[PDB]
Amino acid sequence: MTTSQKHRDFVAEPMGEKPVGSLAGIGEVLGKKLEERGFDKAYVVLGQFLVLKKDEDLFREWLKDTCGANAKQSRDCFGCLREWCDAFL
Amino acid sequence: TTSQKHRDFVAEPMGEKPVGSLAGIGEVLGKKLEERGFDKAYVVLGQFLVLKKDEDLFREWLKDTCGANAKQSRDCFGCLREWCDAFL
Repeated sequence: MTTSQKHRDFVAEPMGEKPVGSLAGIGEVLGKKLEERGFDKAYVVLGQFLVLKKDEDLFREWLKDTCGANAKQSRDCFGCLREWCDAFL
Repeated sequence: TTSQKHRDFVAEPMGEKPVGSLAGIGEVLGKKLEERGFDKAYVVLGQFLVLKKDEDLFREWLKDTCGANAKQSRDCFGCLREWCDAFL
Protein backbone atom coordinates (compact mmCIF):
# COMPACT_ATOMS: atom_id res chain seq x y z
CA MET A 1 0.00 0.00 0.00
CA THR A 2 1.22 3.46 -1.01
CA THR A 3 -1.69 5.46 0.38
CA SER A 4 -1.28 7.45 3.54
CA GLN A 5 -2.43 5.94 6.80
CA LYS A 6 -4.67 9.03 6.85
CA HIS A 7 -6.34 7.94 3.61
CA ARG A 8 -6.69 4.40 4.97
CA ASP A 9 -8.33 5.67 8.16
CA PHE A 10 -10.82 7.75 6.19
CA VAL A 11 -11.80 5.02 3.73
CA ALA A 12 -12.16 2.40 6.45
CA GLU A 13 -15.47 3.67 7.84
CA PRO A 14 -18.45 5.96 7.16
CA MET A 15 -17.44 9.59 7.60
CA GLY A 16 -20.38 10.90 9.62
CA GLU A 17 -19.59 14.38 10.91
CA LYS A 18 -15.82 14.16 10.48
CA PRO A 19 -14.19 17.56 9.80
CA VAL A 20 -12.77 18.38 6.41
CA GLY A 21 -9.25 17.90 7.74
CA SER A 22 -9.88 14.14 8.00
CA LEU A 23 -9.62 13.94 4.21
CA ALA A 24 -6.29 12.84 2.76
CA GLY A 25 -4.44 15.79 1.28
CA ILE A 26 -6.34 18.32 3.39
CA GLY A 27 -3.89 19.70 5.94
CA GLU A 28 -4.58 22.48 8.38
CA VAL A 29 -3.89 25.25 5.85
CA LEU A 30 -6.22 23.89 3.17
CA GLY A 31 -8.78 22.89 5.80
CA LYS A 32 -9.04 26.42 7.19
CA LYS A 33 -9.57 27.82 3.70
CA LEU A 34 -12.25 25.23 2.95
CA GLU A 35 -14.01 25.97 6.26
CA GLU A 36 -13.97 29.71 5.45
CA ARG A 37 -15.80 28.92 2.18
CA GLY A 38 -18.45 26.88 4.00
CA PHE A 39 -16.93 23.42 3.39
CA ASP A 40 -16.50 22.61 7.05
CA LYS A 41 -17.32 18.89 7.20
CA ALA A 42 -15.84 16.18 5.02
CA TYR A 43 -19.36 15.32 3.76
CA VAL A 44 -19.73 18.79 2.26
CA VAL A 45 -16.64 18.12 0.11
CA LEU A 46 -18.07 14.69 -0.69
CA GLY A 47 -21.16 16.56 -1.87
CA GLN A 48 -19.14 18.63 -4.33
CA PHE A 49 -17.35 15.48 -5.52
CA LEU A 50 -20.76 13.92 -6.19
CA VAL A 51 -22.33 16.97 -7.83
CA LEU A 52 -19.35 16.92 -10.22
CA LYS A 53 -20.22 13.30 -11.05
CA LYS A 54 -16.93 12.13 -9.50
CA ASP A 55 -14.96 13.73 -12.34
CA GLU A 56 -11.27 13.92 -11.40
CA ASP A 57 -10.52 16.92 -13.62
CA LEU A 58 -13.46 19.01 -12.42
CA PHE A 59 -13.09 18.09 -8.76
CA ARG A 60 -9.34 18.68 -8.62
CA GLU A 61 -9.69 22.06 -10.35
CA TRP A 62 -12.53 22.97 -7.98
CA LEU A 63 -10.27 22.17 -5.01
CA LYS A 64 -7.43 24.21 -6.51
CA ASP A 65 -9.72 27.18 -7.12
CA THR A 66 -11.34 26.96 -3.69
CA CYS A 67 -8.45 26.40 -1.27
CA GLY A 68 -5.24 26.56 -3.31
CA ALA A 69 -4.56 22.81 -3.29
CA ASN A 70 -1.53 21.68 -5.28
CA ALA A 71 -1.50 18.64 -7.53
CA LYS A 72 -0.54 16.11 -4.86
CA GLN A 73 -3.05 17.45 -2.32
CA SER A 74 -5.90 17.41 -4.83
CA ARG A 75 -4.98 13.95 -6.08
CA ASP A 76 -4.89 12.59 -2.53
CA CYS A 77 -8.23 14.19 -1.64
CA PHE A 78 -9.87 12.91 -4.84
CA GLY A 79 -8.51 9.40 -4.33
CA CYS A 80 -9.73 9.30 -0.72
CA LEU A 81 -13.26 10.34 -1.72
CA ARG A 82 -13.26 7.98 -4.71
CA GLU A 83 -12.27 4.99 -2.57
CA TRP A 84 -14.71 6.01 0.19
CA CYS A 85 -17.51 6.07 -2.38
CA ASP A 86 -16.49 2.67 -3.76
CA ALA A 87 -16.71 1.29 -0.24
CA PHE A 88 -19.86 2.94 1.13
CA LEU A 89 -22.01 4.78 -1.44
CA THR B 1 -45.74 7.91 6.69
CA THR B 2 -43.53 6.65 3.86
CA SER B 3 -43.76 4.68 0.64
CA GLN B 4 -42.17 1.34 -0.19
CA LYS B 5 -40.04 3.31 -2.69
CA HIS B 6 -38.69 5.30 0.26
CA ARG B 7 -38.05 2.18 2.37
CA ASP B 8 -36.33 0.42 -0.53
CA PHE B 9 -34.05 3.41 -1.07
CA VAL B 10 -33.05 3.89 2.56
CA ALA B 11 -32.35 0.18 3.05
CA GLU B 12 -29.09 -0.10 1.09
CA PRO B 13 -26.26 1.84 -0.55
CA MET B 14 -27.54 3.71 -3.60
CA GLY B 15 -24.56 3.01 -5.86
CA GLU B 16 -25.43 3.99 -9.43
CA LYS B 17 -29.20 3.97 -8.93
CA PRO B 18 -30.98 6.34 -11.35
CA VAL B 19 -32.46 9.55 -10.03
CA GLY B 20 -35.91 7.99 -10.34
CA SER B 21 -35.15 5.64 -7.44
CA LEU B 22 -35.58 8.56 -5.03
CA ALA B 23 -38.91 8.81 -3.25
CA GLY B 24 -40.94 11.61 -4.78
CA ILE B 25 -39.02 11.61 -8.06
CA GLY B 26 -41.43 10.27 -10.63
CA GLU B 27 -41.20 10.07 -14.38
CA VAL B 28 -41.60 13.79 -15.12
CA LEU B 29 -39.29 15.07 -12.37
CA GLY B 30 -36.65 12.47 -13.25
CA LYS B 31 -36.56 13.54 -16.90
CA LYS B 32 -36.13 17.19 -15.91
CA LEU B 33 -33.38 16.26 -13.47
CA GLU B 34 -31.53 14.23 -16.10
CA GLU B 35 -31.90 17.18 -18.49
CA ARG B 36 -30.01 19.33 -15.98
CA GLY B 37 -27.23 16.82 -15.25
CA PHE B 38 -28.72 15.04 -12.23
CA ASP B 39 -29.05 11.62 -13.85
CA LYS B 40 -28.11 9.46 -10.84
CA ALA B 41 -29.48 9.53 -7.31
CA TYR B 42 -26.01 10.19 -5.91
CA VAL B 43 -25.80 13.50 -7.82
CA VAL B 44 -28.90 14.70 -5.97
CA LEU B 45 -27.40 13.40 -2.71
CA GLY B 46 -24.39 15.56 -3.64
CA GLN B 47 -26.58 18.68 -3.75
CA PHE B 48 -28.23 17.70 -0.45
CA LEU B 49 -24.75 17.45 1.10
CA VAL B 50 -23.39 20.69 -0.43
CA LEU B 51 -26.43 22.41 1.07
CA LYS B 52 -25.46 20.92 4.45
CA LYS B 53 -28.67 18.84 4.58
CA ASP B 54 -30.75 22.02 5.01
CA GLU B 55 -34.35 21.02 4.49
CA ASP B 56 -35.73 24.35 3.29
CA LEU B 57 -32.87 25.11 0.88
CA PHE B 58 -32.76 21.58 -0.56
CA ARG B 59 -36.53 21.41 -1.13
CA GLU B 60 -36.47 24.89 -2.68
CA TRP B 61 -33.56 23.90 -4.92
CA LEU B 62 -35.51 20.84 -6.08
CA LYS B 63 -38.63 22.90 -6.88
CA ASP B 64 -36.47 25.42 -8.75
CA THR B 65 -34.58 22.72 -10.64
CA CYS B 66 -37.29 20.26 -11.68
CA GLY B 67 -40.65 21.67 -10.55
CA ALA B 68 -41.16 19.32 -7.61
CA ASN B 69 -44.27 20.14 -5.59
CA ALA B 70 -44.33 20.16 -1.79
CA LYS B 71 -45.12 16.46 -1.42
CA GLN B 72 -42.52 15.38 -3.98
CA SER B 73 -39.81 17.57 -2.42
CA ARG B 74 -40.77 16.39 1.07
CA ASP B 75 -40.55 12.75 -0.02
CA CYS B 76 -37.20 13.25 -1.74
CA PHE B 77 -35.70 15.16 1.20
CA GLY B 78 -36.86 12.54 3.72
CA CYS B 79 -35.38 9.61 1.79
CA LEU B 80 -32.01 11.36 1.44
CA ARG B 81 -32.03 12.36 5.10
CA GLU B 82 -32.78 8.81 6.27
CA TRP B 83 -30.28 7.34 3.80
CA CYS B 84 -27.54 9.58 5.16
CA ASP B 85 -28.39 8.66 8.76
CA ALA B 86 -27.92 4.99 7.85
CA PHE B 87 -24.89 5.12 5.57
CA LEU B 88 -22.92 8.39 5.61
